Amino acid sequence: GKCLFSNPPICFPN
Repeated sequence: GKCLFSNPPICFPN
């Protein structure tokens, strides 16, 4: 569920 600010934003399955 955690999205990391990146492009494209890396949203982890958590």
